[PDB]
Amino acid sequence: AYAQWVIIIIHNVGSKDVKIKNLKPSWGKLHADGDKDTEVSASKYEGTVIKPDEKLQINACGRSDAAEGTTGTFDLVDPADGDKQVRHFYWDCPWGSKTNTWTVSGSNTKWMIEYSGQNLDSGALGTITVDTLKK
Repeated sequence: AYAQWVIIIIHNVGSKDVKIKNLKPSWGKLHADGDKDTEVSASKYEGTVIKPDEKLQINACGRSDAAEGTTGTFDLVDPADGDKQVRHFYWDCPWGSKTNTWTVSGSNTKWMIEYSGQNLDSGALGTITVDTLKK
């Protein structure tokens, strides 16, 4: 259902380019900003280079009237280091469960990734701002 939703805002707060790769929704769909009725494909964002002080916004929700939510993964990669993984992200805003998941993993010490705005308890995962900085 549309009630299972997340908005991911990736803001490059550093001075070096970051890139999005392997954007893979596994449940639900991606949609246009402020418009859940307009499906957008992952290819719209796949490989986008986020330059210093730019943002990239991804909107994901459960399919219309479906007893299923939104789940997926993506990577942030370093385009200046042969697309070396920066961090791996996993999101889940499931239908008929009070627990959402937002997991960030990885081991690239040249980067600092901060996130906030998530809601793990009941209803939507919310609007998550992910700030990226290459140290």
